[PDB]
Amino acid sequence: SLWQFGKMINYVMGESGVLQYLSYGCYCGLGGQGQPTDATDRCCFVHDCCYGKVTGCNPKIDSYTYSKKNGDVVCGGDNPCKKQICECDRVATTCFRDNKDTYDIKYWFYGAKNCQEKSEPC
Ligand SMILES: [Ca+2]
Repeated sequence: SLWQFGKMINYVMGESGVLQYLSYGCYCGLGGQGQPTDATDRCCFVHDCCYGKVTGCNPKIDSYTYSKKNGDVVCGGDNPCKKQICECDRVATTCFRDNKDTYDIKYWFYGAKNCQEKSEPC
């Protein structure tokens, strides 16, 4: 669920993580539009696309199973669909981490109005 994505983000990125990430660029904040602004935004665009590939469960709402130990997250659980959601979230979180070097405050709470160009397709 996005509650867990948030927890995952805060675990991996620090407690400022949710606010840092979940209104970033054209895609962080979820169900975005337009063109990904940068690498971090592309993590979120990819994450949107990943959620779009989930069939059989609801990636926004459904609660999955994961373990957080020493800064890494590992998806598990007995429901493959929920594991798939967790994986979208884990990947995006690691993508944020990997691309922290180009995180640009310009895109923090960037605003939908700045993303009104044709959306990149999954
Ligand atoms: Ca998005």
